[PDB]
Amino acid sequence: VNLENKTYVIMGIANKRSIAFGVAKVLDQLGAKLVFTYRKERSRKELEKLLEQLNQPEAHLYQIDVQSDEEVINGFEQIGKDVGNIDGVYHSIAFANMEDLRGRFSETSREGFLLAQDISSYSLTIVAHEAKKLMPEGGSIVATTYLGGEFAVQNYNVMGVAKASLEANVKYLALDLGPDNIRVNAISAGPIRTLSAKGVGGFNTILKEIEERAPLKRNVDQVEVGKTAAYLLSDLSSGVTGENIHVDSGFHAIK
Amino acid sequence: NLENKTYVIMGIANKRSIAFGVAKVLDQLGAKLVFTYRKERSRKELEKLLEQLNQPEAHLYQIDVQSDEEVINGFEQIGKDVGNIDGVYHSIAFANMEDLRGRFSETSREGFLLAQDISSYSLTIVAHEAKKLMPEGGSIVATTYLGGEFAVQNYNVMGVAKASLEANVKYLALDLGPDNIRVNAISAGPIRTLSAKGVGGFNTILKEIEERAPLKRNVDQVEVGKTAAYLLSDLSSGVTGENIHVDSGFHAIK
Amino acid sequence: NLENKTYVIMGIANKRSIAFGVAKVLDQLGAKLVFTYRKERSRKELEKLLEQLNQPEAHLYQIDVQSDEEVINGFEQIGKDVGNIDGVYHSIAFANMEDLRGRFSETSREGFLLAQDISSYSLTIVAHEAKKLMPEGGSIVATTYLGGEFAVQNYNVMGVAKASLEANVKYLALDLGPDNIRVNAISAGPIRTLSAKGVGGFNTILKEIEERAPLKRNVDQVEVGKTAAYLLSDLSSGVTGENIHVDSGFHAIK
Amino acid sequence: NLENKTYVIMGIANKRSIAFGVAKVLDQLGAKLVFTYRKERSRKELEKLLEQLNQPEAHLYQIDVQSDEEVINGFEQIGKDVGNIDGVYHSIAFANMEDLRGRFSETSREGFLLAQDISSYSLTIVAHEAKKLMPEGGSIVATTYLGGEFAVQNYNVMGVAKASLEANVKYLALDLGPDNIRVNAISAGPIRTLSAKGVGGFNTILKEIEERAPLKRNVDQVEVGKTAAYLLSDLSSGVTGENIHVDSGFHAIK
Ligand SMILES: NC(=O)c1ccc[n+]([C@@H]2O[C@H](COP(=O)([O-])OP(=O)(O)OC[C@H]3O[C@@H](n4cnc5c(N)ncnc54)[C@H](OP(=O)(O)O)[C@@H]3O)[C@@H](O)[C@H]2O)c1
Ligand SMILES: NC(=O)c1ccc[n+]([C@@H]2O[C@H](COP(=O)([O-])OP(=O)(O)OC[C@H]3O[C@@H](n4cnc5c(N)ncnc54)[C@H](OP(=O)(O)O)[C@@H]3O)[C@@H](O)[C@H]2O)c1
Ligand SMILES: NC(=O)c1ccc[n+]([C@@H]2O[C@H](COP(=O)([O-])OP(=O)(O)OC[C@H]3O[C@@H](n4cnc5c(N)ncnc54)[C@H](OP(=O)(O)O)[C@@H]3O)[C@@H](O)[C@H]2O)c1
Ligand SMILES: NC(=O)c1ccc[n+]([C@@H]2O[C@H](COP(=O)([O-])OP(=O)(O)OC[C@H]3O[C@@H](n4cnc5c(N)ncnc54)[C@H](OP(=O)(O)O)[C@@H]3O)[C@@H](O)[C@H]2O)c1
Ligand SMILES: CCCCCc1ccc(Oc2ccccc2)c(O)c1
Ligand SMILES: CCCCCc1ccc(Oc2ccccc2)c(O)c1
Ligand SMILES: CCCCCc1ccc(Oc2ccccc2)c(O)c1
Ligand SMILES: CCCCCc1ccc(Oc2ccccc2)c(O)c1
Ligand SMILES: N[C@@H](CCC(=O)O)C(=O)O
Ligand SMILES: N[C@@H](CCC(=O)O)C(=O)O
Repeated sequence: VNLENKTYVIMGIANKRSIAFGVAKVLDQLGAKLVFTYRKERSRKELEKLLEQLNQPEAHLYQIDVQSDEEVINGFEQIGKDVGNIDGVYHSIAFANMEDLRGRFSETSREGFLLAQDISSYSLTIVAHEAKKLMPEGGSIVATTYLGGEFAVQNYNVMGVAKASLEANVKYLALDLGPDNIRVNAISAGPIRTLSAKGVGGFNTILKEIEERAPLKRNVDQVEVGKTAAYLLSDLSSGVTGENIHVDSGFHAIK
Repeated sequence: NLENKTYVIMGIANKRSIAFGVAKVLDQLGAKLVFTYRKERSRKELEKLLEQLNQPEAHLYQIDVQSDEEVINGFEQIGKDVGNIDGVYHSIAFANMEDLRGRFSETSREGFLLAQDISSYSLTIVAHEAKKLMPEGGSIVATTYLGGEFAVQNYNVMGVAKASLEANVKYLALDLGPDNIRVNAISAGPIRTLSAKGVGGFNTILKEIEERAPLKRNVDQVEVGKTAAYLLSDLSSGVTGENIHVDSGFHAIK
Repeated sequence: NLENKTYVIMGIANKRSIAFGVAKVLDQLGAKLVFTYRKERSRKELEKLLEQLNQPEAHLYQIDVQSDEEVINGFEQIGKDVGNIDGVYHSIAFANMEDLRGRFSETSREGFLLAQDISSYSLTIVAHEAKKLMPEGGSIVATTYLGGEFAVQNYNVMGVAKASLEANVKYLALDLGPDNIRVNAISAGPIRTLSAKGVGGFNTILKEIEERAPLKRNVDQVEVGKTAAYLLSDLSSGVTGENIHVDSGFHAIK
Repeated sequence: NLENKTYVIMGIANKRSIAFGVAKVLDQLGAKLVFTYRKERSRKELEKLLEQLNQPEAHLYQIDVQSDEEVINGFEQIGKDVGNIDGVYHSIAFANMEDLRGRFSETSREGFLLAQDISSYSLTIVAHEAKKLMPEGGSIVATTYLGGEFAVQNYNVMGVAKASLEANVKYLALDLGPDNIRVNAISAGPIRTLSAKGVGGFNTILKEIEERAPLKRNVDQVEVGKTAAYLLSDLSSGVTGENIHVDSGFHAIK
């Protein structure tokens, strides 16, 4: 991997522990130009300060709430006007109400169900549709998933079903965008301490189970997701699409 | 043999609905049945189809699964009229026609969330309400399609909604397992129904199964029903979180 | 109901064999049954077990599946004595105890190939011979474990033999489908059996299912039998190449 | 960058070997390579092809993986000549021609076990011997095919051997994980190689990939090499027991 002359859009950095920030450090070290999108004001503040550890000469920052069609549309439109054509997009975005990340899955409200679907799954579809305008001769889109999309897992609840959805959204976008030379793939990350993880029931007892039971007998970090992201986002992976690569110490393969 | 059993079948529109295949089999096997519908026309078709069944009473409730109120009051009224039930057959899905053909990447937010709402979320709330009527346990089965497991031409928004449904099944199985309520899926191969008439390329697929699947023939609604009868009965007492493919073997080949 | 159906059950050792849970269930449903066993310390023993069943007469045949001759002549004799059959329950596996614990990287070539031979290949030759007695179609079922789909501690060489078995089921299903012979697997949860004693860490696993599987309990031989009856009968007519987990929901969680 | 890395590549026969795609990519990235072969002809081809490589010296070892002693001694020799290694690329399978066409249920014992021994078991014993040369960890990658996961036409005995390999991969992963050795598979799409010339319907499968696979084209050996570089380097730290489909997306559609 050498990524000079490539440009990637990274969605979903909130702070220095975001998985997406591990992705940014890996592409930035490999020479990529990076463009960042955020929702909260605070996230933009964290980004402005995090850019200082990065080799990026210019901060390219865009507020995109992927709940709004408008913002996703105008956002990628503006990126294209500012930095020209891009080579792919790292998607690191999900959301559920607290209520819905513990207790009984059977008590999920309609509203918290669809909210999780909207932000964590649907958002990839609209991003794919808008980013593709910026990839007239091909590129790579990567989303972040979790083993809870493949098995029923304690507490993950409404997000499990949103990840199952995301993982199919990836396969369907791969089939659709493939003839355009646009590849689409998931990374299934193992548990990592991030802002978002602090809201998931039983996160610590899962962290520890990995260490004890996963083939590598250790947890992964954001940089390790970064390294697999670079592979997927680069020509090193040009034969690979509709795939989900587990970066989880091997925990997916055992029972 | 399901005498003294009571099942709620959701989703008969007409004589060709998969759920009517379920109904015939369970009726033949001695079960009391209760039916739920959305459209006026479906109650009409239902009243007529009961004349072919051995149900001596018509138990028909209008439940639109987009309304919590209707699901809640629906099942509550079922509880008052027939008492405790032994399982629920979920046979409900919907997507707008334009989201069943062409390019998936062009799917609207509203299109996507409508598919999810009716074809996946509806299972969670139905399970929640139906639970109240199974103090001793019971069985819930949903209807899915292989496009939930793989990207399949045209199926589009519905394939993402089935992937959600199939997951919804695993999560409900885990949640409701301690209450002795099994939750499973049947993944039916393609069958000519009213809804099937709205999916691009249905006919192509139907004939490819016939040519390519291990059994070299398509399945029908009665074969779905017979697998439902297994899953809804004590025959399948140790099975939950499972997706049985009733699809002539198509799922095992490539 | 299975009156006027005939099944070959392969792999009874003692009162605890999964195969015998299958037999009680098929016998209770009125099938005629034929039994195969490996050596004599099942023969005197099998004759005592059958007193429990309602088989009016014992049809018992020595087949060690390591020998083609015994598989071929065994099935030939069956056809001469009992006529055409409706299906086979395959309940047979073997590995050396030393390969069922410790480090999988340390498995011998001989131990690896023995587990393959007896645990997987045998289904292929049994299916070839059985087909001869199923001119109008039929049903073949093998017994597998979740350790064919995931790396699981200790199971080691048998895990790779089951992955092999589970593919064997898919390939047999495609091959024999046009002859209307369905081939499936049941993935049984842990059950206390003669063979289970030689598997490292078995009790640890059994206790864990009870703590963690959706149903919070273990399954038994009879629950395997009930799903076997489904798979062996016309109730499953549209299902082939399938692997049903009878395991309290354990496969669906992580 | 792979300077200061050494990888053993097993199974180049000629310029079209998948393993030679791997070697052109590793050699390009700075690695030192050691090659293993069976036939004298493969050695001849290896000496010819090394003129296209940056490798300053040839490191060729004859290892027929049917022999324990050749594997044990070959790797032992490799350690003595190059010292500790960073990884192995495994690109070895074999079945008799008669088992790559026609009816799977007609496979002989000897042909089934031959394919197992060469195509699956060999990875186990190669892992055990190579582990002696990886005290600080490393990476082992085997080459599989979609046919290990689904019943595919003609592939027959080798599909069951691939199921076996893919499980062999998971079990090696769990086993060698604590030693910091990662074990993974690449599922390559179909590519014109010497051994592909012996597989039934190989041409029609190639063309179907172009017509149906998401990228509407076939892959080549170098694309496998690229993914191999990733699996073999620190880029994939974290990844083990994984199967990456380098196949234009074909695994994910139906
Ligand atoms: N950490 C883990 O254990 C784990 C494991 C597997 C997969 N994942 C996945 O990894 C991804 C990244 O999450 P993380 O763990 O890195 O946590 P995180 O740092 O909290 O990142 C979550 C990001 O989602 C963004 N987001 C949520 N709603 C949004 C919206 N409506 N519009 C735009 N952005 C929105 C947030 O931005 P704002 O702060 O601006 O709202 C935030 O940047 C998620 O998909 C997650 O599900 C996490
Ligand atoms: N045919 C196939 O090839 C196939 C294959 C695999 C799985 N399936 C699945 O099998 C199930 C049954 O469909 P089908 O093919 O039998 O077609 P169908 O006869 O058209 O039945 C579909 C049913 O869905 C109901 N429905 C849709 N929206 C609803 C709502 N908001 N509230 C309550 N009911 C609603 C319809 O009721 P109303 O008419 O009253 O609106 C109708 O009874 C679906 O889940 C479908 O996805 C079908
Ligand atoms: N017990 C469990 O928790 C569990 C779970 C899932 C799957 N399974 C599977 O269930 C099946 C039945 O095993 P089980 O647990 O019921 O134990 P079992 O009672 O000991 O049955 C295994 C049977 O295989 C027979 N067998 C071994 N090698 C043979 C050969 N070369 N030729 C003919 N027969 C041979 C044994 O016969 P002999 O008495 O003559 O040696 C015995 O009858 C096996 O496939 C096993 O892998 C078991
Ligand atoms: N080509 C494809 O479409 C495709 C697709 C998916 C996976 N694969 C897999 O890729 C791998 C490489 O195959 P290929 O297509 O590149 O064909 P290939 O060039 O013909 O290579 C096959 C290799 O296997 C070696 N081999 C067979 N038996 C052996 C033994 N007993 N000991 C040592 N080596 C032995 C051969 O060595 P000798 O010539 O010296 O005997 C040869 O180098 C295989 O695992 C194959 O199953 C291929
Ligand atoms: C169930 C315990 C492990 C969960 C791992 C994990 C942690 C953070 C995750 O990110 C989330 C973002 C929004 C809502 C919920 C989660 C995640 O997806 C997955
Ligand atoms: C992709 C072609 C095969 C489609 C098979 C099939 C047919 C009908 C189906 O039922 C519905 C489809 C769309 C909306 C509502 C219900 C189905 O789920 C699956
Ligand atoms: C891994 C611990 C759970 C074992 C469950 C289990 C028990 C018995 C089993 O049957 C065997 C038959 C012969 C040799 C070895 C095993 C099995 O397959 C699976
Ligand atoms: C089924 C048609 C596609 C075959 C793809 C393919 C081609 C070559 C392959 O390599 C083989 C090596 C030895 C025996 C058999 C095959 C392969 O595994 C897979
Ligand atoms: N399960 C606790 C969290 C405790 C933990 O992290 O282990 C909760 O409901 O948040
Ligand atoms: N099916 C032929 C190969 C010719 C083709 O694929 O057209 C065979 O027996 O090898």
